[PDB]
Amino acid sequence: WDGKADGTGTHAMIATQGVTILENDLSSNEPEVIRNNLEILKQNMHDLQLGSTYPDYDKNAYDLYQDHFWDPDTDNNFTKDSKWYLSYSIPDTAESQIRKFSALARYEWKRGNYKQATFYLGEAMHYFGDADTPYHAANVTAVDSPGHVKFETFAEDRKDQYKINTTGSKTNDAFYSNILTNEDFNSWSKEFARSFAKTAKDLYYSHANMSCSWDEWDYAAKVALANSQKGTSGYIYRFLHDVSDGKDSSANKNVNELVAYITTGGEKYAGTDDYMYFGIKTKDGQTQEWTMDNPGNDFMTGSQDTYTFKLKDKNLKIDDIQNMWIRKSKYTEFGDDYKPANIKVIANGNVVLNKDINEWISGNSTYNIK
Ligand SMILES: [Zn+2]
Ligand SMILES: [Zn+2]
Ligand SMILES: [Zn+2]
Repeated sequence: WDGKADGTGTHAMIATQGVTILENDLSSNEPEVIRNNLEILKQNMHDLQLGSTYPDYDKNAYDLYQDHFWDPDTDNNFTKDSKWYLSYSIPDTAESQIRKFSALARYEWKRGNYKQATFYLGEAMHYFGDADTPYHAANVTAVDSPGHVKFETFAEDRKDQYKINTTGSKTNDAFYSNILTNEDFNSWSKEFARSFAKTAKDLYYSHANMSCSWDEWDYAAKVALANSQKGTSGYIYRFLHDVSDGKDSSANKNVNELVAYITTGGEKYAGTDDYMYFGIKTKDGQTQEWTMDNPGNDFMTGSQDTYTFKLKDKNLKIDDIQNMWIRKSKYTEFGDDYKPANIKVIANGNVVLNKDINEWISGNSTYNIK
């Protein structure tokens, strides 16, 4: 969907309607705590709005916005994971970004940083909105068809007519109560986003493409935007319960992958063009290392990049991972010095590590973070 850096546009409409919708739909018997947190969320509406549009303006490592797309039919066609996932980081999709920003929002909320947490939740909603945009779910880019920018411009100009203020259900109903059933956020999120994205993808094929009529476009925009609103409300509801209901999710959960959110310093030569690796060592002495590399330019000055690592061993628990590190490798005589500001590691929905660094890394060097 379209959005603007000042926090206005289709994306902000969706996020804003999301809190209005959740408020109308909240059942009268819902615990007081759920309403208190909703209220703090409303106080921070401006950040939710800024977050909901920001990813389209982030100077990142994605030259063609690949992470704003997601095909809901791939992420489980039951084709085995490529062997390269074991030595190289894997790129993000709109679905993986929802999990990433959600984990960052829950973490900041618990630490009491409401503005930053709300901003993060907004970015999570931005990616859900993308997962619910017909052209994004069908992977039809601006290069494949002029229908992409046209449909989005068309939806942007009529955004006010596409607003809704209820999902048609109250929190006591199935739509919302089914959101609390699965204790595991990541798996609930993936299938929740998937049903909405599959619906959006079908709308590309049935009503939104360049071979359809203006009335078909009207129906596609209406359903896709209403769906984007309903799903956003669903996420906010899940969020409020997660940050309110204090349950520790079990440290006995298998760790299939780790995600690192790395912030490079803003000093002049903080960025580097050398090879950068992320690695781990278990209690059992086994180690695994991956090259960090996204489609665009990684580790530039002041950037914030994400890297996903698939573990070779799928029966490990977070506690089995004894050490974690990043490592720089040069090809020239002295190489390119790197100064990371902060690194966060996420596992199964929780940020298990948050380390400020602000120290230079030189030559071929290994810097331990855990
Ligand atoms: Zn968008
Ligand atoms: Zn688009
Ligand atoms: Zn986007």
